[PDB]
Amino acid sequence: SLINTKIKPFKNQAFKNGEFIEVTEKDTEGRWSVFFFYPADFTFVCPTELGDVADHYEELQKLGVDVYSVSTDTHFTHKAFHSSSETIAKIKYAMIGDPTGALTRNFDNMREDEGLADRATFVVDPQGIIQAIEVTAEGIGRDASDLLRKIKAAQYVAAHPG
Amino acid sequence: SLINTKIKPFKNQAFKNGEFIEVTEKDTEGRWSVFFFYPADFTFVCPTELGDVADHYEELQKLGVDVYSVSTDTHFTHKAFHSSSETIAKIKYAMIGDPTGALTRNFDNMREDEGLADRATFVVDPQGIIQAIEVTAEGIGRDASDLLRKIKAAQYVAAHPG
Amino acid sequence: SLINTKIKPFKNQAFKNGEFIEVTEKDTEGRWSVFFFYPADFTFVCPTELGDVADHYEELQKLGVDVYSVSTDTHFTHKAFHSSSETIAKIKYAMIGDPTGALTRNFDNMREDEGLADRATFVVDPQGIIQAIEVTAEGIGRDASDLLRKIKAAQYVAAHPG
Amino acid sequence: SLINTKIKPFKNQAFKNGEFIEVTEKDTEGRWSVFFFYPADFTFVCPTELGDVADHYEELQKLGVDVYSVSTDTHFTHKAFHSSSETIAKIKYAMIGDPTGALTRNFDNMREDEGLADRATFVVDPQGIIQAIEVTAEGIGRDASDLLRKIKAAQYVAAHPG
Amino acid sequence: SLINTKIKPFKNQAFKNGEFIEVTEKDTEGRWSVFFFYPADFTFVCPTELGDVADHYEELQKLGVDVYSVSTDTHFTHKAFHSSSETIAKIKYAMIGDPTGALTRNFDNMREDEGLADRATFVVDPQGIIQAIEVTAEGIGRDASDLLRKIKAAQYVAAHPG
Amino acid sequence: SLINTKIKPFKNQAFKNGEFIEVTEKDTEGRWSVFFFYPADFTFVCPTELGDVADHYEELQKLGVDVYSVSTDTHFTHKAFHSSSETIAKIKYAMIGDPTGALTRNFDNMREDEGLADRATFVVDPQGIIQAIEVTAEGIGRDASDLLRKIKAAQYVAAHPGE
Amino acid sequence: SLINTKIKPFKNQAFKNGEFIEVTEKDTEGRWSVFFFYPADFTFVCPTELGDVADHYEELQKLGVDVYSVSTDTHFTHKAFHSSSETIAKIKYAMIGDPTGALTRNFDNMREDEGLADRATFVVDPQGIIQAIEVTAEGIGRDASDLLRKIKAAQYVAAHPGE
Amino acid sequence: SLINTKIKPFKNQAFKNGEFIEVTEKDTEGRWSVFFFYPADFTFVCPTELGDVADHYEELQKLGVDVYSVSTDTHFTHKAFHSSSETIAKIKYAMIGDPTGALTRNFDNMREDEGLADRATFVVDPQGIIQAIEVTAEGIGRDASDLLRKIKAAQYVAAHPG
Amino acid sequence: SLINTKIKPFKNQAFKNGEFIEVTEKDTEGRWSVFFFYPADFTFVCPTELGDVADHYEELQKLGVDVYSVSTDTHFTHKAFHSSSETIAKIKYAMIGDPTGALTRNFDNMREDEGLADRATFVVDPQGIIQAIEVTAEGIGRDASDLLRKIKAAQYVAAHPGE
Amino acid sequence: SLINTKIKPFKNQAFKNGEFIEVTEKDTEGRWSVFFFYPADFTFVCPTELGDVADHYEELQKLGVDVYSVSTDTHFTHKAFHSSSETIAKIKYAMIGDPTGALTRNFDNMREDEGLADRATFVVDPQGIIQAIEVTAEGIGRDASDLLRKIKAAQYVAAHPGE
Ligand SMILES: [K+]
Ligand SMILES: [K+]
Ligand SMILES: [K+]
Ligand SMILES: [K+]
Ligand SMILES: [K+]
Ligand SMILES: [K+]
Ligand SMILES: [K+]
Ligand SMILES: [K+]
Repeated sequence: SLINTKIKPFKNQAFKNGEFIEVTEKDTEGRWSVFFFYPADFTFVCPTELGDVADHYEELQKLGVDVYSVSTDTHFTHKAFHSSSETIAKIKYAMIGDPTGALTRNFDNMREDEGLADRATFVVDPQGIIQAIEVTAEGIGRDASDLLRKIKAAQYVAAHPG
Repeated sequence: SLINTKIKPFKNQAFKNGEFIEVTEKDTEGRWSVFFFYPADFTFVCPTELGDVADHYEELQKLGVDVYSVSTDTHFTHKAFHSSSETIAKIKYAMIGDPTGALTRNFDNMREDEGLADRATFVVDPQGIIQAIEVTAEGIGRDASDLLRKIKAAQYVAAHPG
Repeated sequence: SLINTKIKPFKNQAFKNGEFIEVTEKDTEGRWSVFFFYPADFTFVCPTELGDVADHYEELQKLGVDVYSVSTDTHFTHKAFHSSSETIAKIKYAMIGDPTGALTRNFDNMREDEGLADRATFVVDPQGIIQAIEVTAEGIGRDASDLLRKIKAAQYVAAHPG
Repeated sequence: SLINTKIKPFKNQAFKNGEFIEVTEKDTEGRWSVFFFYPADFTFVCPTELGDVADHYEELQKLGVDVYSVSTDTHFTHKAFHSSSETIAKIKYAMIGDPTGALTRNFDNMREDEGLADRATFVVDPQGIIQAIEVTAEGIGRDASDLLRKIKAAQYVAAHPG
Repeated sequence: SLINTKIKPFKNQAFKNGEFIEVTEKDTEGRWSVFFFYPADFTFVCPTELGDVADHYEELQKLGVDVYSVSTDTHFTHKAFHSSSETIAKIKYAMIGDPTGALTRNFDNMREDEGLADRATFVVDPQGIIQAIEVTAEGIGRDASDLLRKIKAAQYVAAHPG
Repeated sequence: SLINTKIKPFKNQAFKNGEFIEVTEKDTEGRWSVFFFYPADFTFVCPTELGDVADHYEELQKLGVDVYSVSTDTHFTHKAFHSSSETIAKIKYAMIGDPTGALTRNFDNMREDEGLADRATFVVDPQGIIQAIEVTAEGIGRDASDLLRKIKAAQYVAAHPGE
Repeated sequence: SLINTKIKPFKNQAFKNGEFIEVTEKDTEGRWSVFFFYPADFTFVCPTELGDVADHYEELQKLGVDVYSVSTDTHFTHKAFHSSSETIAKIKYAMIGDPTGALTRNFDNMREDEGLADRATFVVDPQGIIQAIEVTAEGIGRDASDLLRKIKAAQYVAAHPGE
Repeated sequence: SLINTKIKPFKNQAFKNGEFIEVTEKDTEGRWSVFFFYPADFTFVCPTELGDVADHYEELQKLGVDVYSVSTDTHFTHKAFHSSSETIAKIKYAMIGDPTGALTRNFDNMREDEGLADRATFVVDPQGIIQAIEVTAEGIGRDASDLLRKIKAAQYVAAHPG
Repeated sequence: SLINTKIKPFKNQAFKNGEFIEVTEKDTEGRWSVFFFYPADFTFVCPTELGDVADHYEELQKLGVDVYSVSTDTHFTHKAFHSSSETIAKIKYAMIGDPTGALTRNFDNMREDEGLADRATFVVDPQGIIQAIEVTAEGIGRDASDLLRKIKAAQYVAAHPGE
Repeated sequence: SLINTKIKPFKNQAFKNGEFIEVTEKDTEGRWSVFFFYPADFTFVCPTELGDVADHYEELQKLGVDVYSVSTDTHFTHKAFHSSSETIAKIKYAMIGDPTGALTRNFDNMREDEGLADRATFVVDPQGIIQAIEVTAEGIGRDASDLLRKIKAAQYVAAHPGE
């Protein structure tokens, strides 16, 4: 698995709070990052997973943990989605667009048959190291509370080596 | 270029008139087909390049021509789009979603560095042989008026050789 | 990721209830199997992870779920470990020894520079399709309760498609 | 396709207004250039596709656009041709001879099985970046009228971005 | 050299006495053939060489010897040339067009830099065997009388082996 | 065979008298080393081979010989075994853990289909040259005394060239 | 190592009891064989090893063990060697000549820079499986007694799986 | 063909006027050289070709033209042949022996299945550029007079470009 | 060396007593053949080697031995040489022309930088097996008598195995 | 063939006059050398060839020619062979042992399926250039007289270019 590997550089357009920004691997340096991949915007799956994460975003920011949602949709497309479903509107974190699929493949998370990302979550430490990975098949939901638990523990071991 | 080639096989999801269908190379069928590629849904140029084609779509069945718009967004993404712009609401032809980019690359029409299709239009005759090609950079619109041009008598030469 | 792939073949020896047995992919066919990897036996990191899973074993067996713990240690070491830690003594599921590291490499779960497996968990359905993956660096525990959640969830989707 | 690429270097002989010159990629110059490809000289469709372009040539310097017709015949062959058809006599732009087919293949525009160029027209801006492409099978003529189309404001977007 | 090798198959369009025909390698079977390559039609070199051959064409036909002029020009192009210079008008033999260069390269006679054939003459016997080759640089003329001399001698040895 | 070759570099974790150590080829320079391989800790075979070596360890240390027992188990596993067993508690020499098999593989001594080392012993001189190799299938024990003999000889020839 | 492997096929000439014979792998089947390699005949770096083995030879023989000495010399050289030394003269088991080095390479026991075999001993059971290997540098003698031991041990385990 | 290429390097022994000498490409530099290949010495085909060339030797020397006959025979055989046939005795030019066939293979003039040179003639200018090639099957003689014609012709063009 | 190998197939043109013949390996089957190589015809070295062979040819033909002289010249050239020379006019055996060098190259006997054969002689038995090879630099003549001796021996051993 | 080539470098052990020595290519420089290969010592397919060469040895010696016999046996085997046969006992030139077969392969003179050298003789001039080669199958003896002849002939041509 990619556990304990360094994420590789990337440059994508993303959507974060009414504006279009650019995220690259430098921006993740010095920070804790959570990459939340999902297959696609505007799908009939209830977006609860992206929103569930939104709910913990204030505590995540408080812990110095940044968040990035990712789909092979364009960033233009994330916006429409953010401003259309009330649940999706709770997102204040960056919503990265990866239409080239480059980011998704960097994390070896592509459903190569469908051109969409698998439902995977990655926890990356300040050094660019992947410290926790979770991937699930369509229908198996990710509970943001457990992600958070891993994250505090992850942060802890960096600080208390034993 | 692909002028005069037989189109290659494909299976993409698409949206047509309220709910979702499949398109394959055979659905093109013994008909004249128009593949109208465009970069992406929801961007800010309002694209009724697409809408003009829609306006002229009724007249496009004319001849037994199907019109297929194509972008690297998903079909989920195209509908959401048919519902946001009234100008886009005008579309009665198939909006094909090509998330894997395979359809786009079949027509050698991918902006590989962006993961989006280029502004290219293709005219395909009933045995699937491409009879006309037009490609432009963004900002240079395509007129359906004589996109309609001239399918022509492409018609004719094909039914009155020379 | 290995998501949605069918697991590969293996034949390994294991300690399960006081006895040495052999395990193969065939023993998993038709059942839900959970493959729980860990670095090594007799280490000083507490097997709270393994015992927690054992506590829920009564419960995994109800859903028709098999549990296989895996380390690059021998089944012999597993027999020994099962007799020294009271937390480990509780294990009623199979402890697979993968001294050749082949089973571990099957799930691409090897730390090659150490010769030990990563803290990885896999949920495999009766058709041998991996439906869930969870991997963590040491110090970042895997929550057994949450594991159970995913499995029940995995089971629904499987009996009630979308 | 070649949409948006930098043209590759070339040196071909050509005919212009009574006697023979050289064209290289640099003669394109900080100007808008039009490469008008056609199959061959002296065939029997009378081609004033070429002549229309000639008719509209005066207006084509307009903007500082050069017009270059291209076929796999030699420059010797193009002149003989300027002298046989009064309609062809109308041409004041460069008729490039491309016997080696290198110019044609630079624009990926060769009918490899015939050794003739396809009916393709290309618009190149002053730094040599292709901004527009149109290709058709024989029998489907190209209208200079809006070949002139729209060079456009290709002009504009380039001098008024977006 | 290609002396004593069998010519390889080909299919070109050619011009012979007011009409457009097709020549292939089958047509040369059972006959003596002379392939007279030249660089290009409508050049400022005096076409005396093609015409000089015309002068001996009646005797060549009388001896069962066919003739083929060849250039990378199209056959359309040979016509214009045949009906424009009084010297070129003497040709009653086929004037093959090889715009793909395939024939010329079959005889390894291409000026690869210029896309034109070298000034070479080939004598091919009824079995497809090359029996006499002559190639010269621009400006060195081929005297048809000597070609004829070689040809009778060539025909003779086939008949009188010694 | 590997006879008369220089041992290759290695870095392994090990157990030696209650503590974890690192062992590398550099740790062998200038000394006589015995690399004592065995399949695995905690198996059902009685460990007389390891123990027999321990019995002669004192005497080997006088001759300036280091002993490294080696299996593909981890050092963690050696810790456990060293406490749990009878005879192994007698072990005061280094127990090297080779989970990656590189040490074992260095000596061409891996049972690849098993992921375990063969029952093999090697005598290595101060320059890292292997002077004696002994390998046997299970049930055929290695005699520590014969090992010592060979070692004495190895040291002799080495200190008195050409006889 | 070649431990626990089946010997590869061979066809060699040999000196046996005043006579020249052919030996092949088919000739080892069903028997316990000891392949005793040595550098060369007529060295006189001590030929104690060949002679020592000769002394334990019928004890080896009616444990049902055959002994084959092997060097890269010819069988011709072996009879000659057998006729000059009272110690070598004592050898009554087969002395295989391996001029091509094929047997030696079979047991991967060749010193390539010298063109001679190493001081290696191999024990092969009736199934052609190598159960024991002993290799030493020149000067480090091989103990016949320890060989005998190993062979008996090998035979036991082989007839009594689980002790 | 080898037309217009610079000849390759060679060092061969030869018979020239009663003496054995060595010949290299350097001995040709700055001169017009004619390389006359033939199958073999002492054959029964009459060297009328060689003697005819000798008759014109007086004359080749006037134009500053060197003559080198070449066969895969040795210079030794050439000495012998020069003394047996009165027609051959006339040879005052160099008879190069190419026993290794390398010189012959340089001009790609070898009949590989026979180990002999083809009846080939080459005209090389002072800069080492081959300006004329004539090759024939046996029985088809090369005309020396015609050779001379080409050489004079070759010389003009060289002193009066186009 | 090519000693004890089967000659490879060949087809060459040749001169033999005024006529042109083809010679192939098939023409050698069942006979003893001597392939006598030399650099070239018409050179400045006196041809005693070819002539010496001719002198013994009669006698070789009684022993059932065929002689093929070989150079990379053509058969045409051999014709010439056979008439022009002294001693070569004495030649009644086949003079093979090898302009392509395949025969010469068959016997590994080509001076590649010269395009000529080395002064080499080969004795080949009825089964196409080379039994004797002799090669010398210029100035060191090959003695036909010694050739005969060798041939007699070759025939002997061949008709009376194992002495 | 290797005719007219320079010998490749070598370092071998040998038996010489009751003593063991080293011979290398540097030891042939400036002298005429005869490399006399033979299958093996102690065969007794006739050792006439080695003895015959010994008889012509000082005639060879004060033409300034050195003689080196070569077999794939060891030098050890050669002294032994030199002590048993009155005919071999007569050899006073160096007997090179080539256990590795390197010298033999240098002269491309090895019988690979047997591990022994062929009956080949080579003449090397002071510049290390092979001027003469003679190879024969077993049973076809090599004539010492003809060797001597060739050597004198070789030396002449070498000192008198053009005769
Ligand atoms: K996409
Ligand atoms: K292990
Ligand atoms: K052309
Ligand atoms: K010591
Ligand atoms: K040997
Ligand atoms: K030749
Ligand atoms: K006979
Ligand atoms: K030997």
